Formats: sequence, C-alpha cells, structure tokens
Amino acid sequence: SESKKLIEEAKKEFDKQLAEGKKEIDIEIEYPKKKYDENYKEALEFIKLNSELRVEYVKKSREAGVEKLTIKTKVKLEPTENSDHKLDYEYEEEMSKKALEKTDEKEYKEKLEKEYKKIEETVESNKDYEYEEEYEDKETGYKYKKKVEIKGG
Ligand SMILES: [Ca+2]
Ligand SMILES: [Ca+2]
Ligand SMILES: [Ca+2]
Repeated sequence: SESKKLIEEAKKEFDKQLAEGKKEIDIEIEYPKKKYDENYKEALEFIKLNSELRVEYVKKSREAGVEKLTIKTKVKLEPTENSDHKLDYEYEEEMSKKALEKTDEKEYKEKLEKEYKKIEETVESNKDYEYEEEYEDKETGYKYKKKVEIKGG
C-alpha cells in the first residue's frame, strides 16, 4: 500500500539521519492529498503506522543522543461535492534531550494506541469528532500540537 511505502521511506530517512549523527532530526510524513471516498481505511492504516513509528523514533533518538526531535504527521481526506465526509489529522511533537530522557515508553505507547483506537472507532461509526490539543512542558522541553476532525455525512 501507499501508506506502508511512505512509512518505509520515512524509516529509511530517519535511519540515514541517525547514522550521519544528527542532533536535530525533523521527520515530516504527509499522506498524499486525496479524497475521503476510497482512502479512509488507508488513512487509518497511515495513522496507526505513524503512531507505532513514533515509539521507535523516541527510543532510537534517545539512544543516539539526539538533542531535539520533531515528528510531524498529517493526513487530509477532503470532502467531495456529494458528501460532508472528511478526515483531517495533524500531529506535531517536539522533544528536547531531557524530554527524550524522561519519556516513559509504556505510557507513551498506551496513549498513542488509545488515541488511535478512539479515532478508528469514530471513523468506522460515521460520527462527528473534532478536537484540538496543545501541550507544553517547559521544564522538560516537551511540546505537541494535535488537531483532529472526523465528519461523517
Ligand atoms: Ca455523522
Ligand atoms: Ca470546527
Ligand atoms: Ca464544525
């Protein structure tokens, strides 16, 4: 699938930047601009793979000594003239070295998986769910912005 290929290219670029010894890694994975008609399950797979990929990102950045890691994920299935069905998802995460040090992998994986499960449940059920989220821990230098908008006609 296209989502799996995008995830593989992102993995390879992340590993290439790790091997080169970078202290500032900025990974941005954007699903191609498509319509909601046929791509909803593929977008759900894209979100699931990005969620599973951020957990590996955090470990491989902390062990490599990365000083600042930014992971950005974006999917936008736009509505057609016929329906109001739409699926917008944007998740940006910025972690400093202390942030990478203080991340509990278990709680992080649980949070990502619960968020994705709620997204999948809302998308499958044809329900409306819109939420924005901005978090900033200044002491540990952890920040994230998340915007999700799920509409079923
Ligand atoms: Ca609805
Ligand atoms: Ca709105
Ligand atoms: Ca609205």
